[PDB]
Amino acid sequence: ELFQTADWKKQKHVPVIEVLRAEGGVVEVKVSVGKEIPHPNTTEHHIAWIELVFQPEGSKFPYVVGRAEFAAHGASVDGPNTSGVYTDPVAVFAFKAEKSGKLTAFSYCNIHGLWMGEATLSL
Amino acid sequence: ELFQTADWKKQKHVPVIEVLRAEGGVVEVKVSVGKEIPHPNTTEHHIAWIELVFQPEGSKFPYVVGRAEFAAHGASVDGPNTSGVYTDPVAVFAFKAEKSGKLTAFSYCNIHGLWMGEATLSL
Amino acid sequence: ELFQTADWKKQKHVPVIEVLRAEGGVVEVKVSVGKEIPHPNTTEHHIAWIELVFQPEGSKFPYVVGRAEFAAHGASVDGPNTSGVYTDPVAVFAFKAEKSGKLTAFSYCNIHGLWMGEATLSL
Amino acid sequence: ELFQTADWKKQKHVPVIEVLRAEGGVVEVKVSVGKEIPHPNTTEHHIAWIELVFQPEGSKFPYVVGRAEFAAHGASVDGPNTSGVYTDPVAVFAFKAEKSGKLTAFSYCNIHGLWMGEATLSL
Ligand SMILES: [Fe+2]
Ligand SMILES: [Fe+2]
Ligand SMILES: [Fe+2]
Ligand SMILES: [Fe+2]
Repeated sequence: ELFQTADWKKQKHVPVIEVLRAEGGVVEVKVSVGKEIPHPNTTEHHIAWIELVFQPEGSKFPYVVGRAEFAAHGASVDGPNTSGVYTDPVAVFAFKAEKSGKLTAFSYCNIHGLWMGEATLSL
Repeated sequence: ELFQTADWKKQKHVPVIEVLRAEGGVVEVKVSVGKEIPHPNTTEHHIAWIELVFQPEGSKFPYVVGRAEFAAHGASVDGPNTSGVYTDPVAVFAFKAEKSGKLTAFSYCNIHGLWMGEATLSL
Repeated sequence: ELFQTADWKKQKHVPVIEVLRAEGGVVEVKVSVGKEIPHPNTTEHHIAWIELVFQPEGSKFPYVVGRAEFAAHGASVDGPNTSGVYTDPVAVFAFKAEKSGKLTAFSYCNIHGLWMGEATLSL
Repeated sequence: ELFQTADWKKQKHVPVIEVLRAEGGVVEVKVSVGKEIPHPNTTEHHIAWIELVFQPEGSKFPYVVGRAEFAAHGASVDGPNTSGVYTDPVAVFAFKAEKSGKLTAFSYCNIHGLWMGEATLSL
């Protein structure tokens, strides 16, 4: 499987989903990589993006809610790891949802392949 | 000019930059379109993405911090605006910075073209 | 499983991979959805993107080659399907490969979910 | 202005736009970085994406045609520039247009900032 899954307590690359809030029709879901025990952010090694998917209970198909790209990793004309701008693999998605469902998160490490995390959304 | 810019309290499409935190190298910036006056989110008309660019003081070139795509706008097999899943154009960027610098936000409406906002990052 | 890998009856969603070039490692890969039987492209219903993944023979992890986003679906200030601009779901990924390996392409329809198709690239 | 522009014969960062087809409403646009003078593709220094924008002449607003991400730059578990997979900054955008218009392409280098090129689309 292209999408690797691991315990997030013991494994660095699993994208972790946290349902923070559910206000006025609007859910806010936090997704992060390297939550308890941190992942590197270097020119050579970094998390590039996270994509969040939501499949509502009555739906035949899942929907992509969004995608967060982490594009800065210290590269500059003065050489790798010199720009001082490093983007964290952490994202917050605000979306309107009416019913409950399964949230799926995908993440990509530039040297460690593709990863997946899951959680349930109760409305 | 392709990137339209106006007052954000006065115009729905201007992406608004809010520095939530900026202490000790640990920065968090909130970006949103339609802060004062909400922008619609239907399948036919919606904000599609936000891109954050950051240029540190000593740098000749700007760096892209990140990009947030907002992909769900209610489309489903039951017709447009039927899914109950709508992504709000608000994004949160967490990144490390070593110097202060200038922030630039870009946004896209599928029917109203491209937009821009600016702010300063103080550490 | 989220990624559907088998196409339906009269409806073509499976992303098709065609190798246009493979000369000494200088590769060109075309990916298309609904190549022969066109897939609809309207403001309400359209393919949003294709992502191509490549995993070399000696590699433990796969690498993402690229992603092509198709952003125009006819929406304009005059209403859905009025702008006359529609981006076709076809992409060309140009990359170097030094080894043979596995190609995996992913695509997303806004109302019909996520899809996966595969091919092997031989040098 | 963030988007730098130069002659593309004398500067390898300028995205070069080439109209491959424009027959009866069927447009094909090739955009590429480093047509004349190749740009390096290393883990440390590389072109990340190209975005195509088009404003049909009778339109108040420009439309984003598409966006191409070039994600592989040779990085692997054995260190930078070790994968043998390097994605070339070249993209092909296939789209429907009903009128002629103006094309604008934007591109990004991770250390050299943002770039812009223009061309006219006659149908
Ligand atoms: Fe990693
Ligand atoms: Fe708008
Ligand atoms: Fe579809
Ligand atoms: Fe460069």
